[PDB]
Amino acid sequence: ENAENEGDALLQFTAEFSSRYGDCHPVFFIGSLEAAFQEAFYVKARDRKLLAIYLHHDESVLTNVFCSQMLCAESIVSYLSQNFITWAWDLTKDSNRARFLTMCNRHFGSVVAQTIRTQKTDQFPLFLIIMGKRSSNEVLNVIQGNTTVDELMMRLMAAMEIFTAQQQEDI
Repeated sequence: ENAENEGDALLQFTAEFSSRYGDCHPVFFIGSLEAAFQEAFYVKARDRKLLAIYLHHDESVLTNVFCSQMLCAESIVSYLSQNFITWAWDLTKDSNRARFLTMCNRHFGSVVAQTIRTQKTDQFPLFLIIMGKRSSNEVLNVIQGNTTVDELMMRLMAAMEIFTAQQQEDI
């Protein structure tokens, strides 16, 4: 379908963000969002993990601090990247803004995208967590952004223990 190169697009960002903020940062997966999913759910039953979309919005005043505030920790970045799948998407410009909405609209749903529209800008960054379902990808938790780095730890770790319990063996 009509789409633009993601991998490269992300690279340029990862490269800048590196210097802009600093070397210390969570390993950003280079490729197409599609993979960020398969490599999470469709991944080896052993390498099974969860995905976490990190929306980066300049307009937001937090996105700045939150970066060196929460995305500054080594345990969070290392764990979020190792345990979970770290993925960033620059939706600053409208062009990108809509794009994402369109993708999520289907991938996730209409009730999901709409929410993003209501979610103010300050709230950002918006950290979402997906469990993954053959039928369709659905989120389990949606953090505004003014949360505490600590909350992220439990929020992430929990999503893991919860998932295992959610899924079944028969079905």
